[PDB]
Amino acid sequence: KVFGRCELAAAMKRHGLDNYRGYSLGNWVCAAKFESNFNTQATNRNTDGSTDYGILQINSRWWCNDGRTPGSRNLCNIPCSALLSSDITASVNCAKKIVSDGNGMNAWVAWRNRCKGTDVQAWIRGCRL
Ligand SMILES: [Cl-]
Ligand SMILES: [Cl-]
Ligand SMILES: [Cl-]
Ligand SMILES: [Cl-]
Ligand SMILES: [Cl-]
Ligand SMILES: [Cl-]
Ligand SMILES: [Cl-]
Ligand code: NA
Repeated sequence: KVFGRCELAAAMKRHGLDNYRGYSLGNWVCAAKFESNFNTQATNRNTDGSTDYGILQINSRWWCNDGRTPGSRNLCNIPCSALLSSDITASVNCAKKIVSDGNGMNAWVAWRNRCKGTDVQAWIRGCRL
């Protein structure tokens, strides 16, 4: 599924991400824009053989099981395929564990490089939330 901007903001609020760990909804929408372009089915292979999955590009090195990332963990206790669903529940639940892990949203390098410090409220501007 490819979300629209306000459609995703709404879905993220419905699943409890707005102001989770103090990160406003525009932070989460901005991270999703630059990680996946709002596409739930996005996959990207990393140099090290891990893969990033879904709207928030969650990495198989730590968070999900894809059966092909040697020496990796599955701390969200989910198959990485669950992170590709039209329903963002699995991605949100897992993202809550990642953002609680100690470095906040810096875990998302695209959020650090493209969203952190910017006017992230623009991402929810005009949305009926
Ligand atoms: Cl957009
Ligand atoms: Cl915001
Ligand atoms: Cl594996
Ligand atoms: Cl594990
Ligand atoms: Cl699995
Ligand atoms: Cl959803
Ligand atoms: Cl923080
Ligand atoms: Na893994």
